[PDB]
Amino acid sequence: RSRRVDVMDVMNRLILAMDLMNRDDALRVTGEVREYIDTVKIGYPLVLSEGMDIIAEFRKRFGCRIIADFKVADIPETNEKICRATFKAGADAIIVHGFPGADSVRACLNVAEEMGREVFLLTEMSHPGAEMFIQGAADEIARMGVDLGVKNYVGPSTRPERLSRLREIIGQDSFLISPGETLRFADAIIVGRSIYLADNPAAAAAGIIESI
Amino acid sequence: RSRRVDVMDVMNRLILAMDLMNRDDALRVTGEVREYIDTVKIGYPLVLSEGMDIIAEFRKRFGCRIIADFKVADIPETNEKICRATFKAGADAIIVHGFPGADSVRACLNVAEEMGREVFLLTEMSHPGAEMFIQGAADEIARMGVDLGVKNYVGPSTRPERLSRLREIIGQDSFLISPGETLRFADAIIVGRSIYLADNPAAAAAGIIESI
Repeated sequence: RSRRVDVMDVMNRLILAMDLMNRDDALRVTGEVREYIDTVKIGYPLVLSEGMDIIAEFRKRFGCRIIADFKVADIPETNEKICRATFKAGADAIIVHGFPGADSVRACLNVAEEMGREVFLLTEMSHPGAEMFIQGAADEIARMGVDLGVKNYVGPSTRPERLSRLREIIGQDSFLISPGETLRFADAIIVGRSIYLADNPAAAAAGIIESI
Repeated sequence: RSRRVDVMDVMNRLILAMDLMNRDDALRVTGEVREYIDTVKIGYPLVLSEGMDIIAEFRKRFGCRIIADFKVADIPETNEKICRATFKAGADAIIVHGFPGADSVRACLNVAEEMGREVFLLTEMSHPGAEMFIQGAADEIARMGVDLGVKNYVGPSTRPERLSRLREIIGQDSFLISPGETLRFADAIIVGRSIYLADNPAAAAAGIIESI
């Protein structure tokens, strides 16, 4: 897929899921692979353990974009506050669940529009438990996002036919990232453990990129 | 929209954004779609890589109009020199930023008037970062252009309501081009990747035109 001008440009189409919970380790390993990526996804284990100031620290030390994987899933008023605090801390984007409904998603979109940031809608998950309720709601959640003008989506990380289906629903221009061919549908892939748990993180990242 | 006599006539209302950086590839692909367009937009990657002589080469080999997308954004005296060098190299028009203010725009208008060429004012951009400062200044930049007699404008490439708003500010006769319905407000559309990265550039261009 060619890059679209109106959505984020992710270097090498590779997003590092920096899931380590210790600040020293997270910054050290990210430093080891800084030449391979310019976009890093950070979640709650690291931020709750080390403080939200870690977001700005990554942006300054590496010049990277930060996507806050906070899977926002509260009522509208609370979602608004979570997004505002996250963007105030410097996050370029935030990942939000769609199962709590349209008004909960809209609350996040309102803050992102006000602050000049982005919202990613999580349309589906791939852990086994996702089959109970998430899988059956995925197409409807993706359509809800499209209907509200969402332009960034996070999709499944195990089944290709699921990607083409999500791509079909969201259209050819919206931005789609997928954890884990894939780049024929998704605009970027997210890789974590395969890189940060590797004996040689740099080698792991370089291997993945050359393959891309 | 009907054509206005006092502004440029773009064949098929389609401008090719020839963004390839290699002279051979740029000339080859443009040759493949020459029957579909008579106006080509060239930017700095190609010109810096191959030399400004490439502008006259396009005009002679294809008989096309060249719009230099140089997003001129310097002080008045320097803008004057950039425009003069660009027009001396044969460009029919040049694209200029409005954020540096009125005197910077006027400097470009003076050289275009002297040399019988045209200035396009870039009123807004559509990449995500444009939300930080460009989006909030767009209406004021467009009004500044109108106030100085600018007759050619480059607008957003993602939101229709933005086009009608720009069209409202600039009036019904000025020339408006838009990257990427749209032709109800803009006089011509600019297409790049969808054509030059296509497996069959000619097919891509013909498809876009028949749709127009």
